[PDB]
Amino acid sequence: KEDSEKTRTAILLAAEELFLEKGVSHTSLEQIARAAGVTRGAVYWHFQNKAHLFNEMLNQVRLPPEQLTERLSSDPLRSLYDLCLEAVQSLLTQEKKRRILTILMQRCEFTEELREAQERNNAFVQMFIELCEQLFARDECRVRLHPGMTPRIASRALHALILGLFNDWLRDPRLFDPDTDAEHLLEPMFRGLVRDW
Amino acid sequence: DSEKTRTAILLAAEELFLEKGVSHTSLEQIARAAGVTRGAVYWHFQNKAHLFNEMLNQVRLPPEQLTERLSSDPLRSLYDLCLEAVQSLLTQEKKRRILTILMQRCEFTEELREAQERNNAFVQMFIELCEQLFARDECRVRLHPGMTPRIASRALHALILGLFNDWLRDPRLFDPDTDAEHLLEPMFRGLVRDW
Repeated sequence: KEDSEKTRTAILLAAEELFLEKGVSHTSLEQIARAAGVTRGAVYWHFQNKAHLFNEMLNQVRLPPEQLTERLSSDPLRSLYDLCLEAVQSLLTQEKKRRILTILMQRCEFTEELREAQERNNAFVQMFIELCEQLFARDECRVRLHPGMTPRIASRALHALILGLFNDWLRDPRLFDPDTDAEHLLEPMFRGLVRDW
Repeated sequence: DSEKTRTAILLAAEELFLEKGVSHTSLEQIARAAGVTRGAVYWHFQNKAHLFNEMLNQVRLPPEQLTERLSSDPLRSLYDLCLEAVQSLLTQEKKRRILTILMQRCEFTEELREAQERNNAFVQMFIELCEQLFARDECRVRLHPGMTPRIASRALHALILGLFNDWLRDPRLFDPDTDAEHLLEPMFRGLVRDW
């Protein structure tokens, strides 16, 4: 079904534009259908519900679990830094990601209607946090942490920072330059977590 | 008599925004839930965005109070302020409720432009004050090589914002009371020499 994947992408593209332009809650599957040049039934047929549609949209720009773990498993703690650095820098280099994350963080309310999308988002964040926790917990890495600083806290402090940077920059792109400022924005967190940084 | 009706409305709106999202909440529904006329809501708040703004103000610090706090050691003062900010996620239910609306229950479309602009303004203020604090000769010498006030204030804000955002999405991640010190530690240790 090639004919089928073509209508899927046409819908996601339309929905991306509309969600962005006017918010998820004010966007209906009926308006998406109409903008995609497609029947309301086709949208429902393909995506089942709005929450699921939004998911599928986010997946277009989430890293798969296997790829994360591969990169993190040479100093691991540098790999994590590099991953975080690239994450922040990609805000500029990938428009599609910038558009979709702007929807996620600026154009959408997590009411009952979007519960499925919230749960799967939590799950993905929980995964990243769990992998970092594990990384910091490894004997080779853990000895490098400052006194009283645990893997649990390290992973959460780090994630909050990345999240906050995304959130700040997407609310207001004037705050910094993801390209040239990413290294300096991340520096202090890594310097504060690890001794010999 | 007039302030009593104002708080009744903001309380109702807080409940509804939380329960069903801003977009799906109307001034009518707020009026109804507040036990008040549609006209009273419009009279007191004009429009949604302004209503939401007034709601946020119930829990934002005023500019004068921020500057007062930050102006023996102002770098410690900043830490303490940030620490209290995070810890208040638990100690003030009202703040938790309103910030959960701000970060989890609202979309910034044209309808809410007034609220977005004023929110930006408030974040810009905080960032500007920290930038200024780090820029002071006494504080600036304490920063590591290559670390500027511009970046310091932005790194720090992103952290606080991220912590709020993470915890409100998922309160299981950490305990604002006992974990705040440790979540903030590395940022301050990484920014300032003798921390």
